[PDB]
Amino acid sequence: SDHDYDVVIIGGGPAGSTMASYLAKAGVKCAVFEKELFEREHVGESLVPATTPVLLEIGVMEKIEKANFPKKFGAAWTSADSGPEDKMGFQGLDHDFRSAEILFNERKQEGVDRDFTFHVDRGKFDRILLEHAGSLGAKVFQGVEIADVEFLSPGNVIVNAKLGKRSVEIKAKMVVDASGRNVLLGRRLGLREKDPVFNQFAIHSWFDNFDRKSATQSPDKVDYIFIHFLPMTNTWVWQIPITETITSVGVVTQKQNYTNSDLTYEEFFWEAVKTRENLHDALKASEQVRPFKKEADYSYGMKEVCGDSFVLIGDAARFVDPIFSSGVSVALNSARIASGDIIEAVKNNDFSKSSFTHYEGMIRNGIKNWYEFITLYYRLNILFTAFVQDPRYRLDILQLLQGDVYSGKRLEVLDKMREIIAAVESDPEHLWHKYLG
Amino acid sequence: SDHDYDVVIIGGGPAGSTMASYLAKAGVKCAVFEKELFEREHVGESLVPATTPVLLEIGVMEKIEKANFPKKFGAAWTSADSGPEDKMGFQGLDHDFRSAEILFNERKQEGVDRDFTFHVDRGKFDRILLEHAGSLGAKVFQGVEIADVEFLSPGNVIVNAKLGKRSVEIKAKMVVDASGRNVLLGRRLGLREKDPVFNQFAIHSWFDNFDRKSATQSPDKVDYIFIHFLPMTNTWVWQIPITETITSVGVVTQKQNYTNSDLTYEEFFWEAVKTRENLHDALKASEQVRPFKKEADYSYGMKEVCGDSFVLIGDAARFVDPIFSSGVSVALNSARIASGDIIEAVKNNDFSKSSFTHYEGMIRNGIKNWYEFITLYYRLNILFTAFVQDPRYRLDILQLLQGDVYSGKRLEVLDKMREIIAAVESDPEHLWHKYLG
Ligand SMILES: Cc1cc2nc3c(=O)[nH]c(=O)nc-3n(C[C@H](O)[C@H](O)[C@H](O)COP(=O)(O)OP(=O)(O)OC[C@H]3O[C@@H](n4cnc5c(N)ncnc54)[C@H](O)[C@@H]3O)c2cc1C
Ligand SMILES: Cc1cc2nc3c(=O)[nH]c(=O)nc-3n(C[C@H](O)[C@H](O)[C@H](O)COP(=O)(O)OP(=O)(O)OC[C@H]3O[C@@H](n4cnc5c(N)ncnc54)[C@H](O)[C@@H]3O)c2cc1C
Ligand SMILES: [Cl-]
Ligand SMILES: [Cl-]
Ligand SMILES: [Cl-]
Ligand SMILES: [Cl-]
Repeated sequence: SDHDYDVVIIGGGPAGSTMASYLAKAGVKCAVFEKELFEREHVGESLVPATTPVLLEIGVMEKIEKANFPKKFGAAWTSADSGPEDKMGFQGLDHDFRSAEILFNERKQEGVDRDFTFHVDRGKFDRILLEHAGSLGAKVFQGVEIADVEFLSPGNVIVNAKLGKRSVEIKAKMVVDASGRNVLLGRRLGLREKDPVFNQFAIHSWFDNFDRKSATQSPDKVDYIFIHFLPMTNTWVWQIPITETITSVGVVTQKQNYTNSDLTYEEFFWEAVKTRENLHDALKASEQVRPFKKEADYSYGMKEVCGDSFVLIGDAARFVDPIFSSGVSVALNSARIASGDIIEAVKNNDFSKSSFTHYEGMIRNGIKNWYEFITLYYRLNILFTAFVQDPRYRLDILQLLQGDVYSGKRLEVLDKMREIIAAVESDPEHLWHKYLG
Repeated sequence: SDHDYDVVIIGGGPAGSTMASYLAKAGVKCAVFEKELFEREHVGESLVPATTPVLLEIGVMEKIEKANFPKKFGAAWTSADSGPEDKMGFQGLDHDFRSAEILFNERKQEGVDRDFTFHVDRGKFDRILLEHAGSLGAKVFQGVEIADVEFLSPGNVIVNAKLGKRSVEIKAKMVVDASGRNVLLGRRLGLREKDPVFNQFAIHSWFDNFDRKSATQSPDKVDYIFIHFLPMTNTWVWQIPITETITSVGVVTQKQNYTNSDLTYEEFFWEAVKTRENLHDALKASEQVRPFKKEADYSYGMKEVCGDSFVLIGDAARFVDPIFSSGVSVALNSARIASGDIIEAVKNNDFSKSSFTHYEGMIRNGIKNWYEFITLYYRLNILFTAFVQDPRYRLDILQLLQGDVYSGKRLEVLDKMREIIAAVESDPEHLWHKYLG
């Protein structure tokens, strides 16, 4: 019916590759346009187990397993500052806000058939996923950037694909914005809404032969994600395995802390890192295999995540902050849910907003909990570990850390978090008070 | 000067990736068009050391070393039929045509700084090379097939690039045909000349946990290329390491032997392989990780390997037969030499045949020796091992097996081979006679 494709995916990352796999697997004729030549370096390494049902559902899990990514059986938090001595009657703290751990297997998660998910080289990871989408029948273009999308009619779109400085017109019944922090349709259509509260900022690189025992004694916990709290305001470091020897390490903080630093990005990394001697010395002993990258300006909302002949997924739709290592999960799950709506949209031949309403509701609520949970971490700071460790909140907290964010249940935790916040907020005498953020 | 690129490379294999690396490294604005999404399966695994000077010269060697390809320190030939007992005064045969070996380090090769080259997964190999070409500045398109090249004027060409069924016009001062056995410009311009003498044919796949000690006792020789002669006319099997566990195994023979077999490709493999019990049982014990592939119709010449605003390289220019595992070497060296001419062609702004004359002469002579050497192997059959093992011819033979085929020296070996051929040819009494092909 003079359309080149039913669907045209913009961007070939996790959000794009997955959407393409869900469509080609369901018989829909789609295409992915990736502007970069893969493999391409990308921050965002530590997966969360809500990825695996999707990875399984699309048929790519064993190809991913053959990549031999370091397994992520769980997640840790450490702080040089053990907290207040009182502990406000919190049932279990084995080290007084100093250390906290959690195994992903401690809660059963529908779809998960595993004790572990992966920490990935995001270059390798994304190639394998796009290759896979390719192998399922999806047409994939690399080195071909999408300049703009012409919105002619409901169920009728043209896409401006460029090859350097040479345009090509691609007719489609719709587009999928699976762009990154780039955000093609959010900028073009003016949907992008920069976050008012969040002004966080990240600096990271890779570190070879980085002794992961710098973070813990036990060899069972060596390949967990470690989130090292730093004494600076709203500051923490990630430690993520990439290979057996290579670790990815990034500081995250308020830009206000960096810009007042009067330092280059490299120097700020070491200076913030030097506030925790074990981390610093392990990093100094290890080998930088990559120059330091900045990641900034990444906290943004989106006025509309769907429309007539368009839907936004993954980072093209939203990003908050990388604490809980959940963004790739959202990429795959926003790609899963929006595909369910798209597969029916081509069947019904009905690409107006109404056909994508189920995705809109599902994602917005999935962003809400994800968003709220990130805010309350920064509000609690090191006091977050009291909730992680306490049985009354532990597996309710694990639910979120696992990425089970889509269901429409409230998640009573997030109010119980809010109450104990408000109890301390109110009272500046409160012993927990100076540890807040 | 309203050209999108100085050069447009057709195809993103070893020949294409390399050309692109040589051009981008020398400041020339080029582009590679690969029709497939990488990684993509490709036969042609065992490299020959004439690749390494090029791999080094383009700056990709360490990226290749990080791929951890099995090292190829040398090459072996085995036959269940030990030959005639006479040995016609050949100075050294340690097993009577039964076994022969050679180490690549036994002759010094200019550019080689190594005792070994690699056996590669050609999927991985080609991605790393095209990525590399990318990183040097070359623009790379994947999923974009080149339909045809319009030859307007010397130094002025248009290329028809398609995206499914959607054309795009790309202006260029010239094109490089780095296509495969596909052969775009050879078919379009009618340069393709199917080989009259060679009608060889190959069937192969991968085999996991394939005990490489089936071929030899010693653990030093376990990862050599092994060429197992079979009793059938012009028949031999390759054994090439791909990983620590995976081996690539292919039978090569006259199609006449297959077509008279009355068997499917799978069945012929096992039947020809069963003529050598150690090989068969090691293969039967191992795990097929891939279905069997046919490779046929690959012996072809080319009327013209260069022209006004065009040059053919690698398999787009020629292929003979895969005995000496030398085709990827030709891909890289034809890409090296033709780049030397192209780099000057853009400098001089002169893209007529005359500017590529140095490549034409160099390749044609490099094909000649490569071609002759392949013919005399098939003529000698198992008697080839007498030349491999004898000091008088050993390192002169190694020169060819190493891929030092470009120089314009005659290579006295190939006549000395021819004489001893003609001595046996003439006389059907001759003891060596029934072992010829
Ligand atoms: C500092 C930091 C740390 C993080 N840490 C983690 C972590 O530990 N764990 C985790 O799960 N997540 C993490 N994230 C989030 C994660 O990186 C993203 O959520 C994830 O990459 C989203 O995938 P995506 O496909 O939606 O977007 P991307 O992965 O960014 O993919 C977008 C793709 O679209 C392409 N593209 C863009 N524009 C165009 C165009 N016009 N035409 C064609 N192609 C285009 C891009 O080249 C890119 O390949 C982190 C983020 C930051 C900033
Ligand atoms: C049975 C067999 C065994 C072999 N064994 C060996 C061995 O052991 N060792 C060895 O060194 N060599 C071997 N070879 C030879 C080797 O495979 C080739 O010589 C080598 O692949 C040549 O590289 P190339 O880039 O010139 O062509 P290719 O590697 O074939 O690359 C060509 C590329 O161009 C692309 N292309 C084609 N048409 C178009 C178009 N219109 N637009 C855009 N892109 C296009 C293709 O998709 C492909 O990616 C063997 C060959 C055969 C048949
Ligand atoms: Cl410490
Ligand atoms: Cl995240
Ligand atoms: Cl045998
Ligand atoms: Cl070859």
